[PDB]
Amino acid sequence: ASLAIGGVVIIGGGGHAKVVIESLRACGETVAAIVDADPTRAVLGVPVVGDDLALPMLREQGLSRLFVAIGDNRLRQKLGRKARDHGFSLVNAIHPSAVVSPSVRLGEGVAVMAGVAINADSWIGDLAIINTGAVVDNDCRLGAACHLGPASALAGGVSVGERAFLGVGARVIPGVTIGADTIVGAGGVVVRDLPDSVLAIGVPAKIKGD
Amino acid sequence: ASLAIGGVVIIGGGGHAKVVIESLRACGETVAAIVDADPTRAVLGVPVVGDDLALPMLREQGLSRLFVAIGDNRLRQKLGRKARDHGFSLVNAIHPSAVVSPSVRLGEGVAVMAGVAINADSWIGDLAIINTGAVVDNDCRLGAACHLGPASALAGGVSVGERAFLGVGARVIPGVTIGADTIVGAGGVVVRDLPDSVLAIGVPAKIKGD
Amino acid sequence: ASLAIGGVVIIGGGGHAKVVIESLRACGETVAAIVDADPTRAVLGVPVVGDDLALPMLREQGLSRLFVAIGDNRLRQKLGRKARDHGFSLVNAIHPSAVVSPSVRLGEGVAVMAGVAINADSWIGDLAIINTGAVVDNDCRLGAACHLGPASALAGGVSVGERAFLGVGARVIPGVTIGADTIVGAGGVVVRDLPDSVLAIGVPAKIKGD
Ligand SMILES: CC(C)(COP(=O)(O)OP(=O)(O)OC[C@H]1O[C@@H](n2cnc3c(N)ncnc32)[C@H](O)[C@@H]1OP(=O)(O)O)[C@@H](O)C(=O)NCCC(=O)NCCS
Ligand SMILES: CC(C)(COP(=O)(O)OP(=O)(O)OC[C@H]1O[C@@H](n2cnc3c(N)ncnc32)[C@H](O)[C@@H]1OP(=O)(O)O)[C@@H](O)C(=O)NCCC(=O)NCCS
Ligand SMILES: CC(C)(COP(=O)(O)OP(=O)(O)OC[C@H]1O[C@@H](n2cnc3c(N)ncnc32)[C@H](O)[C@@H]1OP(=O)(O)O)[C@@H](O)C(=O)NCCC(=O)NCCS
Ligand SMILES: C[C@H]1O[C@H](OP(=O)(O)OP(=O)(O)OC[C@H]2O[C@@H](n3cnc4c(=O)[nH]c(N)nc43)[C@H](O)[C@@H]2O)[C@@H](O)[C@@H](O)[C@@H]1N
Ligand SMILES: C[C@H]1O[C@H](OP(=O)(O)OP(=O)(O)OC[C@H]2O[C@@H](n3cnc4c(=O)[nH]c(N)nc43)[C@H](O)[C@@H]2O)[C@@H](O)[C@@H](O)[C@@H]1N
Ligand SMILES: C[C@H]1O[C@H](OP(=O)(O)OP(=O)(O)OC[C@H]2O[C@@H](n3cnc4c(=O)[nH]c(N)nc43)[C@H](O)[C@@H]2O)[C@@H](O)[C@@H](O)[C@@H]1N
Ligand SMILES: [Cl-]
Ligand SMILES: [Cl-]
Ligand SMILES: [Cl-]
Ligand code: NA
Repeated sequence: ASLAIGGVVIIGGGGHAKVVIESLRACGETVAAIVDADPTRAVLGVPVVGDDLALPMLREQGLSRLFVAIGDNRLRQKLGRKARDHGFSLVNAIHPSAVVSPSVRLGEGVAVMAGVAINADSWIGDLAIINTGAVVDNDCRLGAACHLGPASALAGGVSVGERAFLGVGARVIPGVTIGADTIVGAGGVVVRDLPDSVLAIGVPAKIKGD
Repeated sequence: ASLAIGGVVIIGGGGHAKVVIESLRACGETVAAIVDADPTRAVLGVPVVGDDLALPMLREQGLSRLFVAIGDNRLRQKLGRKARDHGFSLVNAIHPSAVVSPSVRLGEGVAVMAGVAINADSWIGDLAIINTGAVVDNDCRLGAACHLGPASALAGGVSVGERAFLGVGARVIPGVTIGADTIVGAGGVVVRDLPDSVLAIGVPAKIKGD
Repeated sequence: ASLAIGGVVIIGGGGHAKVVIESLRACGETVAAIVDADPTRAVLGVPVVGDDLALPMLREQGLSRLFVAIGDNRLRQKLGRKARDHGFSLVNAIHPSAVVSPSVRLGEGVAVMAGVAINADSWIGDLAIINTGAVVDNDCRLGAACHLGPASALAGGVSVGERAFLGVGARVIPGVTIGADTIVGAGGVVVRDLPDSVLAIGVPAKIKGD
C-alpha cells in the first residue's frame, strides 16, 4: 500500500481501465493505484490495492484525483458519486490525439479516447465516455454517464440521454434525441427520436421488444 | 461594420459555419465577418454584418478572402460563384488534425474537417466538404460541391459526382461511381454504381423511388 | 538500376503501394525501388526496376529493407516469405498520425495507415494491414496477413484469423472471433463468431453460401 504521491486513483481494473491508464500516461499523468471489486495484482503496471473499501485509506494518504474506468453506465455513475463523497475530484482522461473544440463544455470524469473529434458548442456530461474514433458533430448534448462506443458518430444537434449507450459504429442523423438508458446496437443507424429505456438495432434502427 | 483587416469573410452563420470558424482559427487565421440571409448578431464571436448584399462593401474595405459555410450543396456552389464574381478568393478550411496526402489535388473553397484522412492521388473539387472523421482512400475523385458527411468512407478509386451527398457513416466500396446530385442516406453502403439524381439507402444501398 | 543506398524496397506498384510509399515518406524514410509483376515506369516517383526476379540483384547491391504492398492477403503472405528468404528484413509502414498504444505488440511487414488507433494489449501479426481510419480496441488479436479495411472497427477482445479481410466500415462487437480466410463485406456488423473460410454480409452479418 506504499504509493508515490500525486497520481490518479482509478476505480476499475478491466479493459476500459487499460485504455484509460494509457490515455492518462500519454498526457504525462501518473496513475497511483487501482481499486477493483476483485481485490486479488496489477493492470499495466498499476497496483490493485483493494476494493472500494480502500478509498478512504487512499484519500487519507493524500491522493485526491480519481477516474472511474467502469464501462457499465449506471455502475460508473454510482461509483462517481461514491468517489466524490469520499473527497476525490474526478479528472478527465482525454487522449492527446483527441480533437476537442474550444467551445465544447466538458464535465468531470469524462473519457475521451484516441482519435475522437468533438465539434463546436457540444456539451458533454459528467462521466460520459466518448470512445476510440468516435465523432461528435456541432451542437450535440451528451447526458451524464452516456457512452458513445468506438467508431460511433453523431451528426449535428443530437441529444443523448443519461446512461444511454451506442454500440460500435452506431450512427445518429442530425437533430435526433435519444432517451436516457437507451441502447443502440452496434452499427445501428438512428433516423428518428428514441424514447427512454429501449433497445434499437438495424439500418435504420428499430426498437426491439421481447 | 468596423472590422479588422486581413481576415476571412464567411458566407453562412449556421452550425457548419461554427465548425469552419473553428478550423480556420485552429490554423491561426482570423475570421473577419459573417454574411447571412438572416441579417439580424454573432457566431462564436464573429459579427454578422448583413446579408449577401454586404459583399461589395466588404470587398471595398479590403477583405478579399472568403469561405462558403453553407451545407446545402447547390446553394453553396451558387454562392461560391457569387463570391468570386465579387472579387473574393475562396480559401480552404482544413483542420490541422486532417491528414491530406502530398499527392492530393485540392480545389478552392474546400472544407476538410478534423480527423479526416485523404490518401494518395485523390482529387477534390472546388467547394467540396469532407466532413469530420471522413476517410477518402487512394485515387478517389470528388466532384465540385459534393459533401462526404461525418464518419463516411470511400474505399479506393471511387468517383463522387458534383453536389452528391453521403450521409453520416455512408461507405462506398472500391471502384464505384456515384452520379451528380445523388444522395446516399446515413449508413448506406454503396456496392454498385449509382446514376445521377437518385436517393439510395440501406446495407447494401438501394435506390428508393416515390 | 542505379539506386541510392539505404532505402526501402517495395513489392507491389498498385494503389496500396502509393499509400504505403507516402506513409514511409511521412516518417522520413526513402523508398528505393518497386518490384512489380508487370515489369514495364514509376509509382509516385519510385522507379519500377523489374519483377520479383530482381530481388536478388537488389539485395546484392546492399538494399536489405522491404515492405510488401500487395492487398491480396494470401499473395502478400507468400511474397513476405519470399522476401525474407532473399535476405530482406520486413519493415513496418506506420503513418505518423496513427496512434499505436505502447502495450501493442507489432509483427513485421505491418501497414498501419493514417488515422488508425490501436489500443492497449492488442497483438498484430506479421503482414497485417490496418487500413485508413480503422480502430482496434483493447486486447484484440490480429492474425498474420489479415486486413482491416478503411474505417473498420473492432471492439475489445476480438480475434481475427490469418488472412481474414474486413471490408470498408465493417464492425465487430466485443469478444468475437473471426476465422482464418474469412471475408466480412463492407459495412457488415459481426455479432457472433465466424468460422474459417466464409463470407458474411449485412447488419447483422450473415454467412452467404452459393
Ligand atoms: C444489440 C446487442 C446489445 C444485443 O444483445 P442481445 O440482446 O443479447 O442480442 P442477441 O445476441 O441475443 O441477438 C438477438 C438477435 O438480434 C441480432 N443482433 C444482435 N446484435 C445486433 C446488432 N448490433 N444489429 C442488428 N442485429 C443484431 C442477432 O442476430 C439475433 O438475431 P436472431 O433473432 O436472428 O438470432 C448486441 O449484439 C450489441 O450490438 N452490442 C454492442 C456492444 C458494443 O459495441 N460494445 C462496445 C463497447 S466499448
Ligand atoms: C435517407 C434520408 C435522406 C431520408 O429522408 P426522408 O426521405 O425525409 O426519409 P424519411 O425520414 O421520410 O424516412 C423514409 C423511410 O426510410 C427510412 N430511412 C430514413 N433514413 C434512412 C437511412 N439513412 N437508412 C435506411 N433507412 C432510412 C425510414 O425509416 C422511413 O421508413 P418507413 O418507410 O419504414 O417509415 C435521411 O434519413 C438521412 O439519412 N439523412 C442523412 C442526413 C445526414 O447524415 N446529415 C449529416 C450532415 S453533416
Ligand atoms: C461482399 C463483397 C465481397 C461481395 O462481392 P461478390 O460476392 O462479387 O458480390 P456481388 O457484387 O455479386 O453481390 C452479391 C449480392 O450481395 C449484395 N452485396 C454485395 N456487397 C454487399 C455488402 N457489402 N453488404 C451487403 N450486401 C452486399 C449485392 O447487392 C448482391 O445482391 P443481389 O443478390 O440482390 O444482387 C463485396 O461487395 C464487398 O463488400 N467488398 C468489400 C471491398 C472493400 O471494402 N475493399 C476495401 C479494400 S482497402
Ligand atoms: C467500454 C468497455 O466497457 C467494458 O469494459 P470494462 O473494463 O468496464 O469491463 P471488464 O473488463 O469486465 O472490467 C470491469 C472491472 O470492473 C471491476 N468492478 C466491477 N464492479 C466494481 C465496483 O463496484 N467497484 C470496483 N472498484 N470495481 C468494480 C471488475 O472487478 C472488473 O475488473 C466492456 O463492456 C468493454 O467491452 C468495453 N471496452
Ligand atoms: C454540413 C451541415 O450542413 C447544414 O448545416 P448549415 O450550417 O448549412 O445549416 P443551418 O444551421 O441551417 O445554417 C444555414 C445558414 O445559412 C444561412 N443562409 C441560407 N441561405 C443563405 C444565403 O443565400 N446567403 C447567406 N449569406 N446565408 C444563407 C441561413 O440563414 C442559416 O443561418 C446541416 O445540414 C447540418 O446538418 C450539417 N452539420
Ligand atoms: C488494400 C488495397 O488492396 C488492393 O490494392 P493493390 O495495390 O493490392 O491492388 P492493385 O492496384 O491491383 O495493384 C496490385 C499490384 O501488385 C502487382 N503484383 C501482383 N502480383 C505480384 C507479384 O506476385 N509480385 C509483384 N512484385 N507484384 C505483383 C500488380 O502487377 C499490381 O501492380 C485493392 O484491393 C484496393 O482496393 C485496396 N486499396
Ligand atoms: Cl503510471
Ligand atoms: Cl477570429
Ligand atoms: Cl522516396
Ligand atoms: Na477517425
